[PDB]
Amino acid sequence: LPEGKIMPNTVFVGGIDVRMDETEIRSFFARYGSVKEVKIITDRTGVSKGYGFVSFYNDVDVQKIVESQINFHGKKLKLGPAIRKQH
RNA sequence: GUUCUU
Ligand SMILES: [Zn+2]
Repeated sequence: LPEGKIMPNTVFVGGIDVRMDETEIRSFFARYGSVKEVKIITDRTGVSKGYGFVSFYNDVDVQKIVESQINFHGKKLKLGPAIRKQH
């Protein structure tokens, strides 16, 4: 039974490859607004889970952003609305 | 492939 809340003004970014970095994602997403955070999710040992979230200070149309074809280092980012489920 | 993280 579907869970979580849709986070406003935030985009899920999956398919983040080890050859990529936060800075190029940050710089790209500035085309849509003032980026608040590029937050890559890691495990407890600091190992990337290969996805993260880009949030904005301004209102963005997430539906439109997730249509974008954004490639880095030979790989296409996998975009979606950001959903937050329940140290 | 949906977030502990001022
Ligand atoms: Zn903590």
